[PDB]
Amino acid sequence: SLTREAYHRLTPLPHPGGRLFIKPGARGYRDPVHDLLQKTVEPFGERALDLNPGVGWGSLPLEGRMAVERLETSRAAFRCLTASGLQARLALPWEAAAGAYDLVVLALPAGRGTAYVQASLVAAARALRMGGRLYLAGDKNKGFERYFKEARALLGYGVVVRREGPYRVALLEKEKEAPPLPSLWRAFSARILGAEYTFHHLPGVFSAGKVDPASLLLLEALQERLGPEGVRGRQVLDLGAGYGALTLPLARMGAEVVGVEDDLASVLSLQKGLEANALKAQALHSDVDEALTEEARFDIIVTNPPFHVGGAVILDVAQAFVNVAAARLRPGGVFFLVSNPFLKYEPLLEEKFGAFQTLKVAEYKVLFAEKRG
Ligand SMILES: Nc1ncnc2c1ncn2[C@@H]1O[C@H](CSCC[C@H](N)C(=O)O)[C@@H](O)[C@H]1O
Repeated sequence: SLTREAYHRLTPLPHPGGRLFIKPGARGYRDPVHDLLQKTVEPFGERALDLNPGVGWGSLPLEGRMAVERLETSRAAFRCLTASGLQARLALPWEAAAGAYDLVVLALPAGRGTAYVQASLVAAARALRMGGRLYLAGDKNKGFERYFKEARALLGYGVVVRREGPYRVALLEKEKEAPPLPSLWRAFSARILGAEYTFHHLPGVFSAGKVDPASLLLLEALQERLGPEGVRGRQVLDLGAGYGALTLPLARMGAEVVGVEDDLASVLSLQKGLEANALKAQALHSDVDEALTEEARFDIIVTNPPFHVGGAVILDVAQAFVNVAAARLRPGGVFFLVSNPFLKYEPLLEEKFGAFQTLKVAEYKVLFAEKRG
């Protein structure tokens, strides 16, 4: 459906008094949680901090009325904030300065998992000065109640200030000293293709604590098709690199790998993973191929695209992955993609490459395609 032009296109949408840029892959718009926040938040003090900005809809009401800092981890969303002219920093929630804010706005990043959420909760508690306030928004169907009560335990006072369907916004006040940030880094050893690796990652990464079965299947298929030395000295693009499940092995195999990842936490995870294993590769914080030059081309492109649990529809970002792969590959170059059995990638590859091959069919399927000039 979406073309590369359309995926990377930044579209400004109107709202009373201004405009806000949104784009495919950027969270925040058409989101009930952020929408309820926008209708609830009001100025308090002089310094505010948004720990889950997205396109900036939730804390927009504070814009122009008090100093507002936005810590964004999504490159896609960051592009939007930048285009909208909204003060924002490429940073993790827990990188927020302690005791420097009067107000904190936080739409619960439930989709990121409990670890990421709790880290954000403590970050908010630490960022606030004693007496500071926190606007916490969420979905009761997505743990709002649990996190709200945990937030209350961390700060003290806290009550719901707005309701709409299962969506909620609570306002809490820091009455007690915040605890230290919990340990954020995790590490686990894994063997891939007969080699040992030690992966390091922060909260919220895909397949935390273990190498994903699908990722392993892709590498197995790749080695069978190209051989153990098949990627040596070759330029490889890893779409959605994560903490490096595919990136590290390929780099160790001698390839010159470029990993593009939209999530900041995942990017830092990849960087430390490479360092810890004495491997070198480009860990780019990028919305698909946004960070690349117009001329950049590759010999091999691999990917374990994002997907919705239990869904049979390919995500826009995933579709973009395929479009970019086809456009970024040099004639004769090869594309490797792994996905659950419920995603209709075949007709997509057929369209973009003209033909494809199924290398493996198990719990997951590994598809292959060669770029024709
Ligand atoms: N717009 C985007 N641009 C780049 N990467 C993205 C993206 N949207 C999602 N991703 C990342 O794509 C990865 C898909 S999950 C797989 C991760 C890793 N390749 C592995 O095999 O373990 C995740 O890291 C997800 O955060």
